[PDB]
Amino acid sequence: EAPNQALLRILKETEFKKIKVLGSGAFGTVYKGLWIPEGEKVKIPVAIKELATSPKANKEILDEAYVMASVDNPHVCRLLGICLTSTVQLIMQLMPFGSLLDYVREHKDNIGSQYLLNWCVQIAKGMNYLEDRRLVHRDLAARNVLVKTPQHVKITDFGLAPIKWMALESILHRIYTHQSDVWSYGVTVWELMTFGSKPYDGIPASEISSILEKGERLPQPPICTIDVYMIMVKCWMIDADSRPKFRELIIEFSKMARDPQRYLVIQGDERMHLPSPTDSNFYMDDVVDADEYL
Ligand SMILES: CCC(=O)N[C@H]1CC[C@@H](N2C(=O)N(c3ccccc3Cl)Cc3cnc(Nc4ccc(N5CCN(C)CC5)c(C)c4)nc32)CC1
Ligand SMILES: [Cl-]
Repeated sequence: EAPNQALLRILKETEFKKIKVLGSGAFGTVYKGLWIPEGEKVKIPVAIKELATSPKANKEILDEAYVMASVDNPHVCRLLGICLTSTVQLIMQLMPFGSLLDYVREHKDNIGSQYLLNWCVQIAKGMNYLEDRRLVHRDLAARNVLVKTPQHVKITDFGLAPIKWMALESILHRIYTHQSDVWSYGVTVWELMTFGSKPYDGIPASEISSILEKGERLPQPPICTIDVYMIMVKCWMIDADSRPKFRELIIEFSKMARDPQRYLVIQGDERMHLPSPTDSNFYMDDVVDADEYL
């Protein structure tokens, strides 16, 4: 396999300021922040993950840093660098609007078919990239998609060692493949097309495995034409080579994205508007997004 020449950037903790905490797990804490490379006159919005030391955890966060440093694609999250303090810190571009799953629940009343279909395209491009790079996600789901702007999303939490999102060969044989990812993409779309609902609500985790051999799948969401639902259902076929290739999903969803209301029927579609930072506001003055800093 080819030599992996990702650059790993070490940042100084004095070069950034934690501002608000975005979440707190037992393992660690993720902060909203700014990063100021000194003498470059830029303020990069970032997210800062910090663990407070466990030998095993220190190793895993560096595995994460290893993967996140290796990808570069507009619909995949990447690492800006790490900071070697008492406890290591991973430094990521900030995704201001959080996770897609939260974003479609809270902004449900204003999410029209154009956004829903573009998200599907963008998530498919993400996974097709992870396919080109022969990297299988193994944990794709609406919560692991982050929204930079409502018009731009990126996959996170990918490639690191949730049955309801798992292809069947992943459940019975613990097989994980790109076509296993195609299945979880399917559930992911279903999450968006239902505006955040929970898949297989109220079921035993165990039953799911024979439910799928029996042949049951998830329901058709109301807004979903047969054209969209069919594409999902093809992600849940059992023979993994009949399931679609992300590169096809890109095409098919991108086709539908040209005539959105022919493929998703949403009451009051054309009335809806979502914050576009170009459109409404970009609301400490001098700041560049990490994507324009490379
Ligand atoms: C796991 C413990 C945990 O709680 N994780 C969650 C919180 C951190 C979050 N997160 C990362 O983990 N990143 C990352 C991934 C890998 C390595 C390093 C890193 Cl830095 C990069 C990241 C970038 N941008 C955001 N934007 C963003 C997030 C949340 C919120 N709101 C605040 C108000 N609400 C109550 C709900 C949340 C908002 C408004 C904006 N969140 C990120 C992922 C999920
Ligand atoms: Cl689950």
